Amino acid sequence: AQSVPWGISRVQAPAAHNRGLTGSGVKVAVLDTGISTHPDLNIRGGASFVPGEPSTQDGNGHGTHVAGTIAALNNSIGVLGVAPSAELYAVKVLGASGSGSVSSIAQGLEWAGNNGMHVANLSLGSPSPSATLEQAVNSATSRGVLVVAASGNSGAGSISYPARYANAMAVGATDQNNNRASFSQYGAGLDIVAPGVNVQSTYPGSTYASLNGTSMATPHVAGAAALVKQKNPSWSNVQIRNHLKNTATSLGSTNLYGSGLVNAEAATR
Ligand SMILES: [Ca+2]
Ligand code: NA
Repeated sequence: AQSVPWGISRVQAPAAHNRGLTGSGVKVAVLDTGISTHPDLNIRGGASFVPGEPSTQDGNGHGTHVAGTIAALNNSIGVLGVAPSAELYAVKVLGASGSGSVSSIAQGLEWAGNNGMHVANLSLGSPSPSATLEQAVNSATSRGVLVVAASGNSGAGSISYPARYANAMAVGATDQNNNRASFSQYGAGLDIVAPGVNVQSTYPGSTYASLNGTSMATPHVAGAAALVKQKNPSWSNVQIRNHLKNTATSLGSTNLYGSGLVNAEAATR
């Protein structure tokens, strides 16, 4: 049996699916620990920028989980993504421990731009700024990619990098009461929030697992962007980003929530 995780319902993805919107034709790069082959995922391509590791398979689990929130297949098993027909690309920029570097993340962003990705999901952070990182975000954006990045899990009133850079759409996490999760970073640069507590998704070894984090919120927004892109194929990254914000459900102050809770039904009306 297929289960619909609470966050998928909370962002109203099933209503978009009922209008025939699934993310078909939209290329979504997952810049993460990899993506493992799984009966509830389709992986269309990718590249690894982790030294010594040619495989894009997931050595950790995190990237497979993120990928399933974006695009777990709509069938009779497992879970269900926001954009279950999105074309997933596994862009491995984080090693098995979850660590990365500015250079691996930047290389993945440049790859996403050069390979015509429409959305790049960055469920990752760096605590300190990096001009190589901001420049890579800007490069991908200039080529047409919508970069979507996690605000971070430190609980602080500033957000992580690259989410803090203007051309990354920064995503915080909400709980089942539609409150900001206590760990979800907020402040200057935050754009939007999405479910990030007790999020069930795909995991390696043909399993499923439940995780908490802004890394889980981010793919709800990446998936919603793919639904908007399928409906509006001529729209740019910016147009999609601002439509998601303009159709979000306000949750209160923009400092804490950005524009509020992403709403895939409102965004595809
Ligand atoms: Ca499924
Ligand atoms: Na930003």
